[PDB]
This record gives sequence, structure tokens and C-alpha cells, in this order.
Amino acid sequence: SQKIVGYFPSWGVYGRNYQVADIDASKLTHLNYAFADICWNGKHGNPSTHPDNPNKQTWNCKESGVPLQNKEVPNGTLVLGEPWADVTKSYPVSGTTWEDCDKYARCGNFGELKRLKAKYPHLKTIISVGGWTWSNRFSDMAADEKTRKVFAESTVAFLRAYGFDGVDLDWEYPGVETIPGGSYRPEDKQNFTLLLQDVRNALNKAGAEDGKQYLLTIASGASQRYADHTELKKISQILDWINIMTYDFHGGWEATSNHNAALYKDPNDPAANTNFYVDGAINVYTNEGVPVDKLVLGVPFYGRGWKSCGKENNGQYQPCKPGSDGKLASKGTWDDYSTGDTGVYDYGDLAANYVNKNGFVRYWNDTAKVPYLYNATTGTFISYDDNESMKYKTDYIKTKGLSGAMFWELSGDCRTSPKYSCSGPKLLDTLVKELLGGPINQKDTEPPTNVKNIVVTNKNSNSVQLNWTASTDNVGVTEYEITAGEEKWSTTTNSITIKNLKPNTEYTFSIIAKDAAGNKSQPTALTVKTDETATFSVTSNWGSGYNFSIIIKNNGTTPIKNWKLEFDYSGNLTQVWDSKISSKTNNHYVITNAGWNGEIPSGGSITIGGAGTGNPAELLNAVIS
Ligand SMILES: [Ca+2]
Repeated sequence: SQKIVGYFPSWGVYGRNYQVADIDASKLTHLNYAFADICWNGKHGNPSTHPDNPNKQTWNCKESGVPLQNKEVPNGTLVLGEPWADVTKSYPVSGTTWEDCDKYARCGNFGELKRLKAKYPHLKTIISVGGWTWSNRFSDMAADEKTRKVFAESTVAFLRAYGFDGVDLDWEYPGVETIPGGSYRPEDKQNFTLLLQDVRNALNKAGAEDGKQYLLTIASGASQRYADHTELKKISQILDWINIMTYDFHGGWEATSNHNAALYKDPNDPAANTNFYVDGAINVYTNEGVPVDKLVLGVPFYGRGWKSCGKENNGQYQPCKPGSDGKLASKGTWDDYSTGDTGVYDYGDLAANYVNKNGFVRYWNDTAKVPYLYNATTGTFISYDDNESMKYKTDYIKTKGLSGAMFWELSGDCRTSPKYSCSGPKLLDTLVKELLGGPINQKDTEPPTNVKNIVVTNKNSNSVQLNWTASTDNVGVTEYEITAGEEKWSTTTNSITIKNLKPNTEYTFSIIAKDAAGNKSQPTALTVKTDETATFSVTSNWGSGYNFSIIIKNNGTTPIKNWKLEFDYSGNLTQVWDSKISSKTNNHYVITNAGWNGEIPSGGSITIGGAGTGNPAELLNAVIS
């Protein structure tokens, strides 16, 4: 079974004019969204003004229009890369109010992804973090137990809030300096493993609460050097899979012409012995102990170009000279006065304007199995991938036993765009035909999330009114079924009124959420007695047990010293913090202080916490004495 994981660039929605709606998600199993960032000292971004940093800008993390970030944000927090594009921008006919986008971050690209998953109900969404520009703080965050925890907890909250199915870590690169000013340490090797364990544990906890199986992945470096600075074998066992970046092996940072993503060893390549080609890199990974089913092969939807390059061997493996601007790289598709020359071409741009056009001639290396363009007149050389080379790579994926293909990125395929119109065959259709056999046409298999925070809104001798937090689904939640002994009820909203009940009777109500395809959540329950200050709240809940909280308010004309809470609860409580359980009889409970919780002022509140087993009930007949 094969995977197709596509990268969506946040910034594609501006000049490149590639919107979420444009995406045909029948051709994907997974969509990675690039990028989110790490908060540090109240800002995020990379402030380095070194020339290898393409985005020398930082932003404050505190954002009044984003509920999760409407506060002083602590160090290590996962934060939105660009709030306007990510959650603030309003999209026409989406159903969003002004308040939803303006103060609740329910709009933007994340809103569009929610609509996309509904349209294509097999699709799983991942938030990618870091990347080349925003990897400056991973080392700092991973070096301390406290910032690893903050990061892992923020990741779980991010996923829940904005509807992602997992997180992808793109740390470029542990223990090595990429952009001067960025943090990196040798202990990054042990600390990268600790971070992934800390994230995985957090995701497992939350997946049990939520009824989801959350995914964890990384994007890793295709070199022995990356292997030498990480514990690949260990991390392969923690992750769902590894997106190996088997591209950018060579480009306009070097003075010899070469291939961006060569598949096999070409001995005629001066750099053959560095293993900077696909099969070399896979051999590096397998030799480290990485199972080949844990690798998803990266492929590029772009090419790389040098501006002035020697004429022998049709431009291949020749010396290159810089231009008037001092750079070796040619003027790529999206390059302008502010970017300078980056040598990066969308495949679309190449196919519409460069392949056997404008003086560029296509040649084929039948050893490396990749194409390249050379213009004898200008001296410009371009390494790229096409449908022919893509078909060789899909054959490799199937023969070597890799588990899929990842590609960078969605907007670079043959499309019509503000700067080119390509009408020829699409790289992505090659990946689909070759790895899946054809577009995916599957039904919803993803169940809705578990019901939470069941409360009794009102109670009667013969009736009860229940409310709960609405569950979520990828397509939508159609109804809730409530059971108690022999009886059954249902509702299309997250509340119900139940009538015709025996007075002074104990009932245990189990609630599950359904979707249209017929999936369902796992039951959650609450115990209620019909009729004839301490407020009890449930902080976290898996099936078997839950964490709780009690706030004790003093409405007194005196201070409360050595307080003792007495109440009855038709349920079992196991552990209490900031408190001790004095006694129990027929679900009646006596609780006492921890000695430094003795004093509660009149109008003051003492807050204590505990855990329980089974399902929650209602704290009743409470007294403070
Ligand atoms: Ca579903």
C-alpha cells in the first residue's frame, strides 16, 4: 500500500495564486501544510540577516484575533507561521461570520482544508513545522525538558483547534550550522529523539481522550552527515514514517553543474563518491538500520539552474561562472528585484517555456535516469525532473519496498498560473497512475471524536436535560445516540431532553457520536439521580478513568481554616491532590486539606484536584466544615 504526501506552501496563496480549492485531493493520501513555527522570547521567525536566510523578519506571537495565542506565549510554543493566510482571511461562500474569522481563527487556509477533507473524505492533513528558514530555534527548544513539554502540549492543542490529523517535523538540521545565528548543538542527536518521544507520548494521551490516531512524521536529510548527527534507527521506531528529502543534492551554491535529484550512481559525475543521489541516500539509511517500509521517497516538482556554465558534455558536470550580480544561480520562475537569483523553476514553467524552446535543448542521462536542459548560447544549464524520470522513481519505490512518495510542492506542477500556462501531462498523475493505479474513491472511514464534558443542565422528578461539547468529524456529525440499560434516544444536536423516567432513580447515560458513513465514537458516560458551593469539573477523560477538579467557594462571614468538604458522589474517586480522602460510605465522601490548604478566606476559593475510575457523576449535597 502506497502513499502520496503533498506539500502545500502557505505563501502560494499570494503571487503564485494557488489556493486550497484548486487542489484535487483524489490524487493524495496526505497533505502537509508548510509552515508553522516555534515561539521564543515572544517572537517567531529568523532574524538573521545573513544572505542564506531568505526571510529576515520576525513577528510577535501574541495575536488578539487568535484564541490560542491571545496571551504572552511561553518559549517552545508551536505557533502559526502567518495568521492572516492560516486562519484570518475570509473566503467567499464558506459560511463563516465576521466574528468567526475576526476573533476565533476559524477562517483562512485551515478553514479551506476542513472543506477539502469533507469533499475528499479519505484525506489526512498534517502541519509541517520549521523548514530551512524557521529551524533556528529547534535546538534551543529540544535542549530543556520544560520547553520540550511546552512544545508537545501546544502541538496537541494546535491539532485539536485547527483540525489537523498530525504533525511533521522539518528540522534542518540537527547539530549542524545551516544559517549563521541559528542554534545547533552536538546533543541535538540525543535531544531530537527525546522531543519525538515527548511529542508521541502527548499524541498518544490525546488520541485516547479524543478517539483519534494522530500521526507523527519528519522530513530528514539525505546524507551520511544527517545520519551521523541523529539516531535514525531509534526514531524510525517512534514515528509513523520519514519523509527523506532526496532532492537538492546539487544546485546554484556549487561551481560545477550537476543533478538536483539523480536516481542512480553516475561514475562520470565528479561528486559520485559523496552519494548525493537517491539510491546512495537510501543505502545510507538502510545501513543505519532504518526499515525500508518507514521511508517515503521525496521527489521534486521543480528544477535548478546555473546561469553561465561550460559547453563540454552538453553542459553536464562542467565549471560554472558567476554573473554581474556575483551569484551562480539563474533567474528562476518567481525571482524578482527583491529575491535576486535563486535558480529555482516550477516544472510548469519549464514545460511551457524551456523544454526544447527558447534555445534550450533537452538531453537525457540514461545512467542517472534524469533529464536536463542546456542553452549553448547563454550557457544556462537546468537540472529537472519530468514524467519519464518520475516513472523511473516510482519503479524504484515499488522495487526497493519504500512505502510511498512525498513531493515538493503542489503549486509547481503543470497548471495555469499568473506567469505561465502549461497544458501538458502532470507529474502528479504519473505518481497516481504508478503508485495507486488510479484516483482514490473511498468512503469516510474516520469516526467522529469522543463526547466530552457531559453536564446536567436541569433535573426533574421525571426528566433530565443533558448538554455536551460538540464532537467533530472530517465529513460531519449527523447525530448522537444515548443509551441507558434497555432504553435508547437520539438527537441531531449536542443536547437532549429525556422524559418519562422513574423518580429517585440512578441512570447511567452513555453517549456516542455518529457520521453519515456509519462510523461511531467510543461511548462516554455520566451518572445522574432523578429527584423525588463546590463545582466539580472533568479535566481529561479516557474511557476507563478521568481527571477531575473541585473549586470550593467560601460564601462565609468568617475565614475557613482546616476546612473539610463532605459530599455524596455515585462513582469511585482514586487520587486527590492538595487534599486527602478522609472516609467513604455508600458513595458519601469526606475530604480534608494538605495542611497548607487549611485557610480559605470569605469569598475565596480552594481548588483541589483528583482522578477517578469508571465514568463521572455529579458532586451533590456538598458542605464545607
Ligand atoms: Ca468521519
